[PDB]
Amino acid sequence: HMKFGVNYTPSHGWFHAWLDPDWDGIDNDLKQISELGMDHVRIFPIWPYLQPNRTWINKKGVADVRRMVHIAGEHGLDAYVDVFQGHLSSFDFLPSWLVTWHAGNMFTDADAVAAERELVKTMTDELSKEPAFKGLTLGNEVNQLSDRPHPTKMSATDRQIDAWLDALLPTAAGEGHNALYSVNDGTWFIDGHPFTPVQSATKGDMTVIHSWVFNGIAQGYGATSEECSSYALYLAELAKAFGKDSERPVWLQEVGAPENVLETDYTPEFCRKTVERAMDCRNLWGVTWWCSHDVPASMEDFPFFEHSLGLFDEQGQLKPIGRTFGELAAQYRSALPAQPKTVAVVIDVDEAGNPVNRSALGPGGSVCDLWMKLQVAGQRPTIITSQVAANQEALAQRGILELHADEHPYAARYYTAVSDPSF
Amino acid sequence: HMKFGVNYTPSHGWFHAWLDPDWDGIDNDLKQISELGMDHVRIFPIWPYLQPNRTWINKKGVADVRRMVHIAGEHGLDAYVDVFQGHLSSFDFLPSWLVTWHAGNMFTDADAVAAERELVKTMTDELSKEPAFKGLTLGNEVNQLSDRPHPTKMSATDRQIDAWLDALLPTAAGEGHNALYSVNDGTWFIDGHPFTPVQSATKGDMTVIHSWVFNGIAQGYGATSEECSSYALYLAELAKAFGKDSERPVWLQEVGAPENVLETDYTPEFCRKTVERAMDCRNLWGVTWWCSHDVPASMEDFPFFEHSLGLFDEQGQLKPIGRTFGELAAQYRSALPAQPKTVAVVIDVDEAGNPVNRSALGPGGSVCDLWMKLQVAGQRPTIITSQVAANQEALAQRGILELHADEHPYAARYYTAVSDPSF
Ligand SMILES: CC(=O)N[C@@H]1[C@@H](O)[C@H](O)[C@@H](CO)O[C@H]1O
Ligand SMILES: CC(=O)N[C@@H]1[C@@H](O)[C@H](O)[C@@H](CO)O[C@H]1O
Repeated sequence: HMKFGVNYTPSHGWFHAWLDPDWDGIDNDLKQISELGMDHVRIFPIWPYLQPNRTWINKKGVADVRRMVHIAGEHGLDAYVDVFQGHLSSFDFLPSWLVTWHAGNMFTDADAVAAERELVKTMTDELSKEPAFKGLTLGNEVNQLSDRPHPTKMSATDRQIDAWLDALLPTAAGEGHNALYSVNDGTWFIDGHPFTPVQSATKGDMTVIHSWVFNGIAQGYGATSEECSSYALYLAELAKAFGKDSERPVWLQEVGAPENVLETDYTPEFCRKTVERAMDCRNLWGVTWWCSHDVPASMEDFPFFEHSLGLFDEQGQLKPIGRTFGELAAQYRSALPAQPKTVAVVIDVDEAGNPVNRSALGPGGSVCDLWMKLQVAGQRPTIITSQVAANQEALAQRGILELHADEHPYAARYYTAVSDPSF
Repeated sequence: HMKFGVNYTPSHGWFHAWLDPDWDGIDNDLKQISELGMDHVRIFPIWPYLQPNRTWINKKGVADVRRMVHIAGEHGLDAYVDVFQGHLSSFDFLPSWLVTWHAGNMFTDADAVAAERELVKTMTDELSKEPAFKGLTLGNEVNQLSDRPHPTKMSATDRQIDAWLDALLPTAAGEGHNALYSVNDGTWFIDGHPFTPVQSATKGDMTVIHSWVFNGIAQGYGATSEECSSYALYLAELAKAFGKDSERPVWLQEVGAPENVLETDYTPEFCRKTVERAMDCRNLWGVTWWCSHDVPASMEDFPFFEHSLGLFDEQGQLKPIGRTFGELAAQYRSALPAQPKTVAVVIDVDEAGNPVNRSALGPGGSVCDLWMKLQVAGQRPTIITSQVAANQEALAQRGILELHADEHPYAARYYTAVSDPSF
């Protein structure tokens, strides 16, 4: 069982729909998604609408989110909910009790962390009453608020982020759903970044990744290149290598076909090739495409390509990429899991299990180049850490037979941690 | 006719009521206010709820502001509406298209000023449909964002603020209502500040002031002192000193009895003394107390005294200060205007009419001290600029007979531009 779903962008209003929900349109949105053969949706409430003061939660807003989940279920979809937005498509929505005169750190100020826990437990309790509610992700790429190049960064060490995760994630746990968090790919490509690969592959229930080829992959290897279409698979192999549990699932929680680096006509093939190659990771649990519906052209200041990331267009009509993704779901949702891999790329790690050189793993880095060279060569390479490579019974338990080390490392030549040159 | 009203703080939910309005309790709120003898309310929508995207306005939010205006009208109240909140009681509510990765200047970016005009036009066209709609203020203390000590300031020259006010106020105009803006007292007391005394007494329909004795007046002069009780009179006399039109109305649009500097059982006396001296200003058009209802105790991070600024308690019960203000309205709403004033303090002004030394105007500066000495000695001083003072024709026209200049000037020894030490 391989899951196929979409990140749900309301067709009428986007995430501004929460201010005045058109429930007939939301219902129609999810009926279309379900008829495409999807089995789940990811849902994005707005934090400052849920919690506009630190000690006052908007109860109509919480019931709004529950209703969206319920309508989803009515159409046979599972629903996954992100809480701390927070960051969406280059916009930050932040509570006024955390900015300007009330500027604070959502990761390190105990007051904030206490209000965050209260909102998550409120969300979790009320949503668990819905059967369609299948998981809680703490927020969307919450790590982007924690380091450069964020212009109003809320700094923290990796040990403080450790405690932040340990404080929030139990509050989201519960019978019948997953507890998760999500990060952008700075977690693996940026040295000194306080969100770390070990956290991503040990805390919460699955290893969660977002695959975006506008981060240098497409510009550096080539939009139509095989490296470019192999990249979601590389991110999945990379992210799972840093867990103690070799079988921990990976959620390809975001993948899209960004038209600032791909040409429009190529996005259906990019979709088919990217998803086909991604399923060659036996740890892959699900694929969630970004996104269900185009962003209304009447809303400005988005980087232009965000308006056309939908599987459905501005009129709500199914696009070629949507037909492709729906055909993928019908072809692979019952496929057997990929065969194990016997060739491995070895990444050196500190005592804690985190990469000694994170810059080498990004687009155009020595590790990424090495994995791609083997992948294009047909070797089906997997990825392990130096702690595993040193242990012969650990190697034999995984069936590894051929090791490739990064002998002459260099930093990622292609990487850029920002979605549009304007930031 | 002297107008008596309140800044309306919804008893249930404060301005988070917009996210989930209890319309019955809002009707009860405005019924109380009407029964107390008030003839108008001032109301505060939230900017990022009205305009979450630069080119996308939330029609339901606009409709709810209309519904609020309409409900005030049902109880014989006139309704004045601020648009750009913006700033409310130490919190900033800012659109996500002006912050972090979309950090902009709301005074100088043509795109932002165009979106601002479109919101004003929309609000004006729609609220104009209610007869109870009598005036539009661009926003509450919009100057606070333009200069130190704001941690994320959108800076500007006074010329650009001329341009900003001029680009916005025509759009707010219309038969049957006023067009205004509002500032905090830094406009008169901070040197270099780009919102100026000349703007305040020339642009829009009346000179708008907010009178808060926690700015140093109470601490420096004494909470119970003749000085402190006379401060709102000082601010009305001072603000109109800088206009071309000696008859231009002054609206005392905010005055509260802050319990961080006043004793609780003193606030009714302070209210009586403040209003009785305020109406000694011929130009005074109305007195709008801050505020109607207590800030719910369950909401945190307010400066503590802000919680008890209501005329009614949280449970909706009239407080002693409220009883007092209601009788002040009965007492004065029909009184003959104040007698003219023959004794004047002269302020030296530059070529355009703004004060050469603004720091001398604040609590405990030389000009404030000089005006207070004459006010306390029973000499009822008014205030003029050096340009009027050097013109025997202008002086005769005002009927001024005796002039008092600032011989040895000095900066305001008491002034603090924030409402809580924590800022
Ligand atoms: C300000 C900015 O660039 N934000 C983008 C965000 O929109 C996107 O979701 C993410 C991809 O994982 O990359 C970030 O850099
Ligand atoms: C940061 C801060 O304290 N801002 C306050 C504001 O809340 C208040 O409305 C105003 C009164 O004039 O005084 C400002 O200094």
